[PDB]
Amino acid sequence: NVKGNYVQVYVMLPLDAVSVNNRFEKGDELRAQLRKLVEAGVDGVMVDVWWGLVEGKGPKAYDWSAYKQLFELVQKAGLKLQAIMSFHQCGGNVGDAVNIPIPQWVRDVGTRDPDIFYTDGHGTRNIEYLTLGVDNQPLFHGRSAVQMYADYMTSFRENMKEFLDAGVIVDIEVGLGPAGEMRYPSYPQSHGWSFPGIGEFICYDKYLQADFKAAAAAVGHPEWEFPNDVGQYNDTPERTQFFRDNGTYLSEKGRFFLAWYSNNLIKHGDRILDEANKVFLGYKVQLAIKISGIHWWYKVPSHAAELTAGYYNLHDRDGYRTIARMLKRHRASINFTCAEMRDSEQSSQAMSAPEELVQQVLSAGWREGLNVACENALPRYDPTAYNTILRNARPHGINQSGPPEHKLFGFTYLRLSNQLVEGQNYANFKTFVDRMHANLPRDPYVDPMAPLPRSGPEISIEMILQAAQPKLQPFPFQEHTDLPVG
Ligand SMILES: C[C@H]1O[C@H](O[C@H]2[C@H](O)[C@@H](O)[C@@H](O[C@H]3[C@H](O)[C@@H](O)[C@H](O)O[C@@H]3CO)O[C@@H]2CO)[C@H](O)[C@@H](O)[C@@H]1N[C@H]1C=C(CO)[C@@H](O)[C@H](O)[C@H]1O
Repeated sequence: NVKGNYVQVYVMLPLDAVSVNNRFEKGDELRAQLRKLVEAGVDGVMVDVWWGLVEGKGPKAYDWSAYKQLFELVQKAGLKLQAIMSFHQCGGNVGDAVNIPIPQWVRDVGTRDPDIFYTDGHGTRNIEYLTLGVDNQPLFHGRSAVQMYADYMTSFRENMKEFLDAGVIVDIEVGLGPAGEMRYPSYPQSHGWSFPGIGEFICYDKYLQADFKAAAAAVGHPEWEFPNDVGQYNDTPERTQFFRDNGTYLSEKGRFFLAWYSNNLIKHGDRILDEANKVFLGYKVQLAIKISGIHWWYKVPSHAAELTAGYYNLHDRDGYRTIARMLKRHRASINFTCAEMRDSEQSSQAMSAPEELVQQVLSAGWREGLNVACENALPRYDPTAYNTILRNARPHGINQSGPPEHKLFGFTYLRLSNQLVEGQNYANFKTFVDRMHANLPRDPYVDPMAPLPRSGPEISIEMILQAAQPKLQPFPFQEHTDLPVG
């Protein structure tokens, strides 16, 4: 009896599932594509629910018409649905086809207060998301950013109640930064960064500067400032005194700054998840966050790119198990990425270890008792990619007589297109879904959700940080799946 081995597979819809004009205009094409996904046994789909589309008119002027039409189509296809609360810009990089900013009336606040945006040491404003520094600042016609997020989720719940009650919507992923990820915009690809640069610390908005000054004063160092030996976006670690081997990241001041920077991200997630949990209390849904997969520089001591993204991860400090501990009271899950990547596929100069990073994040989640899901980072259609995902989905392989010791709660494939559902690409994908399901048919009843309970007691940052050390080895992962595509 191998049923406990089944891993659900979701497919991300196109970024244009709803048009840039907040109209549902590609229903027939989507219906035809969904027939191919149903033919393949897919459990469900996932979609960005764009803040800039729905609350684009003005404050509280929510227009759910297009999303309700999409959700009805998905329901009528017999598929489940994962919904992302997408509080960020879609696109805006060179060559991006689908471009959806956050609401214009929100951005208008930035004309008199440009510090609503994450800002780098050059002064450059990132306009994709509101700084965590304004989470609780009532700058937006009397509302704070957290209040806008809570109010959007409340309207979503009210409008989409029928889909919740029908068991269509099964997961709410709460966007927490650029690209919906709980991170800083430290690698701005169309604006001065190229892979595999170390990135930069994006903490120069006036709200975050004042927060650092207060934190530094509370520990008797009012004179401390952000590190000034950190180089720039496209440096490598040895170009800098901060990130080099034996560099100033190790110093008392460096540790204080890196803790402050990464803790603020953790506090940002905790406060927004608390509000999301209040909204969805009693509904049979999973709440999730998305952690970005910063695999470059993972092999060097400073983990420089993780540091600048906000993940304070070192040989002897688990910067993901802290995040996981924060999620525990919410019963929130981690949605990770890079599940398709092998280390051998990465360039040598990137000092990149996606396999080890995946193992670390999955192991951290599992040690805190969380559900963990994953995505692929980059487009892949080939058997090797599917077999790498399969390894990560069941790291110990098939248990012949019950549930395995560890397994992903789900996998979401990025992303549906016409190219996926034809030819050899489609053949490879269908076989992948079979293998993820342990060669069983689709189970519409799998992984039922209890009504969401209220978050447990708020725990302090000090309590969260107990998870950082000692750093533990990951659980053992097989080198290759025992159930390959063939
Ligand atoms: C930002 C991004 O940087 C790196 O990705 C590289 C690829 O390694 C490189 O091969 C090339 O990718 C192209 C790909 O090969 C091709 O098949 C596809 O059709 O087009 C791709 C784009 O040109 O270029 C990219 C970009 O330099 C890393 O290897 C990626 O892991 C990395 N992704 C980031 C970004 C985000 C968004 O916040 C996270 O979701 C993700 O986890 C993170 O790793």
